[PDB]
Amino acid sequence: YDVKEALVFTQKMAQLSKALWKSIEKDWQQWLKPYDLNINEHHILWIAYQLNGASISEIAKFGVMHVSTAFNFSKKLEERGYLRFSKRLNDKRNTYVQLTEEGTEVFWSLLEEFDPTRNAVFKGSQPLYHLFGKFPEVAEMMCMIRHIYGDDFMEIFETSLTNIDNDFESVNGKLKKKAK
Amino acid sequence: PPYDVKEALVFTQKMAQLSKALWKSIEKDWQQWLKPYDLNINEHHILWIAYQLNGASISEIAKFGVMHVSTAFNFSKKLEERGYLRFSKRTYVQLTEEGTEVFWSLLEEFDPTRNAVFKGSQPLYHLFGKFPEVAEMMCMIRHIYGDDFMEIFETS
Repeated sequence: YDVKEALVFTQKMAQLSKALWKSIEKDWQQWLKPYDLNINEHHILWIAYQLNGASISEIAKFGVMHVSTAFNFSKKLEERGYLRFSKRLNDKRNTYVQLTEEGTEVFWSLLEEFDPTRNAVFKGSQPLYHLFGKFPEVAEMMCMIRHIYGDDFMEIFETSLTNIDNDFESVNGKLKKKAK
Repeated sequence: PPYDVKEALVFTQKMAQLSKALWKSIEKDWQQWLKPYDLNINEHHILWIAYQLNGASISEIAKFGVMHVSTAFNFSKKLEERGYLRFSKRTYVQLTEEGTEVFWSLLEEFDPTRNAVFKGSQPLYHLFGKFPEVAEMMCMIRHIYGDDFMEIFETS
């Protein structure tokens, strides 16, 4: 490698990457502000929703947070009444976490407030969607993440929509809980 | 119907996830690079910007550093109290002699084999003979942040 080419590249990725995440983070915290949840809490709820219960280990992995952060925030969610801890006989090693009825309700309620026209990443990708007929695949970015984080990490994408498709309908560009 | 709102959601959460993963990895590598110097990422970024631009206003630092203007002021002020930056008027912020030296030292220690994104991107490099353009990503960033923000890249 040319070390000057390597520098240009890594500084380009750092800048693009800070710009993208800060933008998403800001929209995500706006979304959550009426609920007094932070982003990590919502992410924990999301992971337990998507996987039908999740271990602290899966939450740390898929939430891109340390195990202790996953535990700490799950504990806070438990105190809030939004999560409960269980322990699966089949798996003595792990602590699992599951949505309570209150947590599930807050989760559905957040999804019903989801408005893509208020999301800068969605708006930012509309010219590409119109040109290509689909959302951008960002395949180079995905390739890099798969190489840094491994194949395991990537599997979260496969089930991204399973539960949501059965729980919600689209009416007027918004999600609405349907009778499942 | 333009988009399915379900597809929009899926896309949105895919972007959040990839984007957090990519930034956490860069952030972690960038903190290690800065450990011997006891500089914040935001402080290095301010130094970088003042250097690229040959002096920078607090609001240019906020914009190109992707920071609230308050944070940019706070960290510029820390850097000044370190002797790395000086406040001046043509108010703007300029590297001192010491700040320039620290900036240079850091660049001399830059080692791409310790950068996860650099290594994660070798298969692509080996396949295409160049670093990935990530042109979809760049295009989204241009639409969110504007053309003025993107000029910072045209300082290769």
